[PDB]
Amino acid sequence: NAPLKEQKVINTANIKTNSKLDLAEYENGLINIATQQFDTESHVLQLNQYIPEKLIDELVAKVEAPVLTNIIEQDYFGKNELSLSGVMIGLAMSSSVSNEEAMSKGTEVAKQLIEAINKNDKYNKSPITFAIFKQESTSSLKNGTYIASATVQKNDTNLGNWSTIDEKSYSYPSDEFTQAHGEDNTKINNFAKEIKGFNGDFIPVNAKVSYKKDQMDTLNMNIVIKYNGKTELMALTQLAAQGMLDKLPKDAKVQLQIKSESKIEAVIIKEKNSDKPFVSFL
Amino acid sequence: NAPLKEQKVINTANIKTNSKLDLAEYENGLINIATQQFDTESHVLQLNQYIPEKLIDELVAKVEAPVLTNIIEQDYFGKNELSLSGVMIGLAMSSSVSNEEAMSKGTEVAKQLIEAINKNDKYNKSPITFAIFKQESTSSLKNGTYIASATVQKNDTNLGNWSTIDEKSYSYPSDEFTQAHGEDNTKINNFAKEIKGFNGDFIPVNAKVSYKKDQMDTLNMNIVIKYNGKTELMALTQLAAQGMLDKLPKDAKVQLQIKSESKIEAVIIKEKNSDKPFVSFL
Repeated sequence: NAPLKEQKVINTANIKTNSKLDLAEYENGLINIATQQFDTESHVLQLNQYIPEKLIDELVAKVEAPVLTNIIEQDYFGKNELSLSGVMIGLAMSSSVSNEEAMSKGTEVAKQLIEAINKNDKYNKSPITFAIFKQESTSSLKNGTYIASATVQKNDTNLGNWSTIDEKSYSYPSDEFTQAHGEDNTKINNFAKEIKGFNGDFIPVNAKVSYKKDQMDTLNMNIVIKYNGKTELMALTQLAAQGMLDKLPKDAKVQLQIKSESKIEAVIIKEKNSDKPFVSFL
Repeated sequence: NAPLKEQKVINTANIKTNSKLDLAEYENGLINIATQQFDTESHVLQLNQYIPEKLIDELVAKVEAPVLTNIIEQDYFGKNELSLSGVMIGLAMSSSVSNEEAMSKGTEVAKQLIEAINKNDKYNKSPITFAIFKQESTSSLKNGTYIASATVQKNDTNLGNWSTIDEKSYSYPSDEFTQAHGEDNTKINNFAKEIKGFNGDFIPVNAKVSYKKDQMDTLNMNIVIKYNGKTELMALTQLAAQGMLDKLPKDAKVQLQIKSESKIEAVIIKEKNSDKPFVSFL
């Protein structure tokens, strides 16, 4: 008999709201926020130590018309000898609500958790950081993402301001991006040179490129071309798909929308770590 | 209006059977099987082109006591000009059944899909490969995994033998492993040297190491030590956790069970691509 997974996810609220779990993003994004807040280097990570299961059930699974769809708890222990340093809580917010309604629900939910985490006598009054995971819906190609964090100070109970997720973003091409991340800019330039094959004619590529902890996180590219049927557009999606694998960091989320005549005609997606990109047509 | 995700996952059968989705593994594992079967290099990947949604609903969501919990369809197009080369179908099998009951259900389900995929006139009679994703349950630390594949030949309908997933496995330490993967063996040796810090005394590490397409896939390690309380075991989990990050490939699943006195006392897990490992105690 081996110790059990102490962090379980509910699927009910996701069904009711047609929201993707996106577990990888929901877990990992929260780990990233932790490393922002302190030098996580040393700490040992444990899951779900202080919030009662019945309470999570209460707040997630027993609501007829839910907005909150999950709660995950990440507890970090560091040092005179290993004890608790901070708690991170990922609150999953449904695809149907706005970012503001997500924040509103966020405040409500967090007050209740602060209250409960403090009644647990094992808890050493460490800072608590709530982060909002804004979910995308089951028919959307985009992944859910973290949109705000708020923290409670050590030995306190009042929740801080909702704060932006540390993320620097860039436009491509831009002088700013080029000086900030030359070698990556060169990679995208190389990418663009691959699709040029679709008779040597240059094809302008536009992009938003965001970074978390200085490495490329997500790369959203757009191209606008003239529609010559599906056959042509297929050949182009293969040239582009391959070029994402050959030229772009595998640990980044890459998206390419192919537009024409005020329409998105195809989208290529290589998710955070995906062995191979997939194509969807309009 | 952007094209939609055409591959949606059901959560109902997973609820009923207390089974983890493990979406990353379920998708990516199937991509890996594809690359085994052909030089996927060129091909363009599209999702869910031939199986009707209503049929998936029928086979997954309408069964009172399900064994099959999802069906995903991956369609590969390659070349005189881009058309279909092969279909890959991942069948999700519940945590409660045995591998044999999974295969049994597998055969049943596949016959029905072969029948349906052939009625779709757009389908060019390409080979179809069914693979079984054997799910772990919601309270298990292990990830679901692919356990068998069976293929239907081009222009045919009869299902082939269930076949092992191409995966070479090794024991550590062993002479075999050392000659097959020296540099990786050195990495594990380095890992072991890190936990030696827990006063310079050697600690034997045992492992199973599996590979898919020649790179380390999963690394299951065991150590058996003497129990000196939780405080000591914590310090050791931090030394080990850090050592997984410092010394072991991030694109591998790493697990370390710490045993003592015929008991698994703690388990450290760094999932396929995890920013940081987590610890569970008995």
